[PDB]
Amino acid sequence: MHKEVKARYDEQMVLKKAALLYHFQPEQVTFLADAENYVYEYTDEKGSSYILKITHTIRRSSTYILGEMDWIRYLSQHGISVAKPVLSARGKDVEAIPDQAGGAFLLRVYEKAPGRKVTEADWNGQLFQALGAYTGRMHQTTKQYQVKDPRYKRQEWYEEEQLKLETYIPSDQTVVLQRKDELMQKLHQLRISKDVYGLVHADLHHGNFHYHQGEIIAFDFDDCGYHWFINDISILLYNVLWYPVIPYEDKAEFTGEFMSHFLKGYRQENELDDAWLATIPDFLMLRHMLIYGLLHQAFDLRTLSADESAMLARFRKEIEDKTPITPFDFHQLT
Ligand SMILES: Nc1ncnc2c1ncn2[C@@H]1O[C@H](COP(=O)(O)OP(=O)(O)NP(=O)(O)O)[C@@H](O)[C@H]1O
Ligand SMILES: CC(C)C[C@H](NC(=O)[C@@H](O)[C@@H](O)[C@@H](N)CC(N)=O)[C@@H]1Cc2cccc(O)c2C(=O)O1
Ligand SMILES: [Ca+2]
Ligand SMILES: [Ca+2]
Repeated sequence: MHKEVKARYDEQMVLKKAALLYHFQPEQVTFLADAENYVYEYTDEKGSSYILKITHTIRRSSTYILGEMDWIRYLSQHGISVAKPVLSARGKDVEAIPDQAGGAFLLRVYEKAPGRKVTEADWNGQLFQALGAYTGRMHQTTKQYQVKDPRYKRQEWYEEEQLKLETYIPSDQTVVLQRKDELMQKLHQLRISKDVYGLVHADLHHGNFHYHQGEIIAFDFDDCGYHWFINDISILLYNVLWYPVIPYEDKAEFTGEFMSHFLKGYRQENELDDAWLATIPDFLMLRHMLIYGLLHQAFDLRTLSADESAMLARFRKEIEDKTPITPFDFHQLT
């Protein structure tokens, strides 16, 4: 996490309190991750599995998180399989533990999604179609969602802190910053309506869902916010192109294969006008820019490996040159 949060975190005290709030024994806790949030797995008395995610008010308010929890509950009540929030013993979706410094650690729990992450055996057109139908149902459902408290309102796409590349990258990279500013201006020219824009997951990839008996169960809604539906799609495409489970021989051909199957599924559940498909390259480029910033947080600029330096140089050059993320001509899908 943030170093201040790490400095304030008394892990034993927090897990002791969490054990009381969520009715589990300390001995049944497994540490999973600490890079972004603190994430743990546990089992309760009856043997069911749960995921405990801990953040802090320095990163996000309780009410912002409650907006995610409210939306996930709405999706679940409309027949979408998601890792559902679990109320604490006090009937709360988010539990705050004061840190004695004016802030609070924010605890929340979800059901552990059944199954596990996709494997080589799963990486095929059937998966891609299932992802399309899952995403399509999410988009069709979200159209009717209304925020119940103004404090719970999730961000608009352009409010994303990680798009503020000037915060993350060297200030002499004026061309990269020009490219980002210009692309943002172009995306702001797109029309917004209920049928094309809404609250979406915004971090879809195969690290953020399980596959169980041929069905998708998503989790990690922590970046959910208001986007064009085609950006939710584009983010998933970016991610399958970046870390494919099986290497592809030809990036353009794979893009076409993924998209053909995905869209076949998507059409089962939602109606998206073909004109949006042409915007995918622009949204892929925006994601590429966001990742470039992230790599600067990820890497120590003062002790870079040769591979890290090469990756940063590649992203920079691609952004400056406007090299498309994929060579695929999206007009082929029409
Ligand atoms: N509801 C869930 N069901 C099953 N496994 C989960 C669930 N939530 C999280 N996990 C697992 O725990 C890991 C970390 O959780 P995640 O919510 O992705 O953490 P994060 O702190 O947001 N880090 P990041 O992966 O950078 O988004 C995931 O990659 C899964 O392996
Ligand atoms: C450390 C980070 C660069 C890792 C990256 N994650 C992302 O690119 C996104 O989660 C972020 O870009 C996103 N959280 C940014 C945001 N603020 O919405 C990667 C993306 C990814 C793609 C395909 C499969 C995966 O398992 C993953 C994965 O787990 O994470
Ligand atoms: Ca994740
Ligand atoms: Ca996350």
